[PDB]
Amino acid sequence: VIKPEMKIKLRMEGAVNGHKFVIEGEGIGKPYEGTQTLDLTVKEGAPLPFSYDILTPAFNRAFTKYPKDIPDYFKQAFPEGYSWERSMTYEDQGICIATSDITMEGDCFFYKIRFDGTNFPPNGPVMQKKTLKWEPSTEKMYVRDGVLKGDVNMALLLEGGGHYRCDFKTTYKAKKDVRLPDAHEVDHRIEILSHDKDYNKVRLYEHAEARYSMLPSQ
Repeated sequence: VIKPEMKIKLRMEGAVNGHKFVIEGEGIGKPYEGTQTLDLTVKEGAPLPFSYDILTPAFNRAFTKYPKDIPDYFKQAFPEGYSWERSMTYEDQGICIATSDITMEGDCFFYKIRFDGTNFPPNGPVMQKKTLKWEPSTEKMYVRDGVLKGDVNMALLLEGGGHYRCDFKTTYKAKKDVRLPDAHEVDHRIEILSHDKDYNKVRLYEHAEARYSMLPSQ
């Protein structure tokens, strides 16, 4: 069902500190290698007055390299698909929440995404666009309420030095029952490969692989 190469189409709509926007995207990736590339285009609300980086993790764990001995919760969820719900709490009390509904048709994934953020300090790194990128991360996956949870300590590298921290909490909901995995980790590295000056057009890339702890047990 999930082919070695899968196309992507998405639409995001939302608001951040009052500013409304719409973004559409198209791309392609290799779900079994855990890699993907997206070309994103702002359709409404341009030019964005906030850091584009807060958006990028919202732009599909189907694109994750899973080893054989770990049930792949995400690929199992198709063709029916799945959704996720995510809260993103920044250390200066900025807060974002997002939802995505992910379906499938042929060799293409379709995302419908809602994104909302508020309470960002007007002179903070987000509203002043002082973020350079996300650090690579490790997301801890664990089961609760019969669905898969994901928690990851995220950090934005800042212009002029230092980091800006955010805690992600995600709930992944498959639309049909699947084999539930044991607790494990997912390494991430997301990064903007290119963009125009106002980030109206952005090329976005993620690499993800699932694994257990690399340390042995006594």
